[PDB]
Amino acid sequence: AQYEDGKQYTTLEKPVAGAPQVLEFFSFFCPHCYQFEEVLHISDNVKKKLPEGVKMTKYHVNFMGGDLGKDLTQAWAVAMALGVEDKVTVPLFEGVQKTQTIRSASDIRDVFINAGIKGEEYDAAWNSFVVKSLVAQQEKAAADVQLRGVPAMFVNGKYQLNPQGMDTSNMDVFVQQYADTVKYLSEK
Repeated sequence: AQYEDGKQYTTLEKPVAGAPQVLEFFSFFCPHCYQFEEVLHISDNVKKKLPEGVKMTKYHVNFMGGDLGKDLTQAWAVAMALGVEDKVTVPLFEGVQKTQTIRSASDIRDVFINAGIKGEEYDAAWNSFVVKSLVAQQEKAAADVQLRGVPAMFVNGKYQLNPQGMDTSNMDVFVQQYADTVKYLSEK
């Protein structure tokens, strides 16, 4: 076949019922995740090829960067609750991996303040129980699928993208192959 289990995707022998349709995992400490966001715009190009009415979910993970890693998962929860993912994703990536000016919870907060979210609003979000269960959702989803690596995308809780098995000579061709794979998996 043109798409084969173990080539552009692997199959979870333990499928995850009730999973989000297109589920993506990342870490602000993850160097391929940086590329996926800044250079490749994976999430966006995937969306552009998905049938519409499909929900796209993206979660942060704890297993990179120790204490800060966890802070970042709570911060991403704050971003999702406030709907400000598109405003903080890039300065969080660059603050962690490019400029190294993110070293504490307080530096993460600065990014949100500079992106124009208000102090009182961030801190209430940060400390709110809605954020707590959003943190719980992120951990549970990662836990459900045996996650030890990022970036990672899962389709319908049964299929996992396999980017090592695609061409990387050309960045644009890579993305398009990636997105077409998701679209195929979507229709399966």
